[PDB]
Amino acid sequence: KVFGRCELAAAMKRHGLDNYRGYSLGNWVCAAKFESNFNTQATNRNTDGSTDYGILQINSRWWCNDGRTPGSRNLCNIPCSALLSSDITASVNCAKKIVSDGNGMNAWVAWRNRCKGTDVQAWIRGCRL
Ligand SMILES: [Cl-]
Ligand SMILES: [Cl-]
Ligand SMILES: [Cl-]
Ligand SMILES: [Cl-]
Ligand SMILES: [Cl-]
Ligand SMILES: [Cl-]
Ligand SMILES: [Cl-]
Ligand code: NA
Repeated sequence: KVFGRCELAAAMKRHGLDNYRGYSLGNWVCAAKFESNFNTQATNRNTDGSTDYGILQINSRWWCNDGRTPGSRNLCNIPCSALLSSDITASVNCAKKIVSDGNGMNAWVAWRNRCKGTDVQAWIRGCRL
């Protein structure tokens, strides 16, 4: 599924991400824009053989099981395929564990490089939330 901007903001609020760990909804929408372009089915292979999955590009090195990332963990206790669903529940639940892990949203390098410090409220501007 490819979300629209306000459609995703709404879905993220419905699943409890707005102001989770103090990160406003525009932070989460901005991270999703630059990680996946709002596409739930996005996959990207990393140099090290891990893969990033879904709207928030969650990495198989730590968070999900894809059966092909040697020496990796599955701390969200989910198959990485669950992170590709039209329903963002699995991605949100897992993202809550990642953002609680100690470095906040810096875990998302695209959020650090493209969203952190910017006017992230623009991402929810005009949305009926
Ligand atoms: Cl957009
Ligand atoms: Cl915001
Ligand atoms: Cl594996
Ligand atoms: Cl594990
Ligand atoms: Cl699995
Ligand atoms: Cl959803
Ligand atoms: Cl923080
Ligand atoms: Na893994």
